[PDB]
Amino acid sequence: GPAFPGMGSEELRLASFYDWPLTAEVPPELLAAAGFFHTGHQDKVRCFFCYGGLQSWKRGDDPWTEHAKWFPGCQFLLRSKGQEYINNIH
Ligand SMILES: [Zn+2]
Repeated sequence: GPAFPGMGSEELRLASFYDWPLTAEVPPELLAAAGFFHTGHQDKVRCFFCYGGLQSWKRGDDPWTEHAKWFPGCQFLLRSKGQEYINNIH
C-alpha cells in the first residue's frame, strides 16, 4: 500500500501547496496530480505512495517526468502513467 495513505487524496495534496514558493515555476496542480505533497515551507515535496522526496526544483520541471526519473518503481506512478511512459523517460 501507500507509504502515507492520508495523502492519497489529490485535493488534500493540492491544499498542502498553499505556501508553495514556486507557483509560477512549478504548478501545485501538476505536483499534486503527480502524487506529491508539500513538506515544509521551502520547495521540498514527497510522493504519498513511494515517499520519494524531491527538492531543488528548476523552473519548468515536470512533476511526472521527475517522478519517473527518480522513483521509477513507484506503483502510483505505474498505475497512473503506465510502463511505456516510465521506460521512455529512462
Ligand atoms: Zn511515488
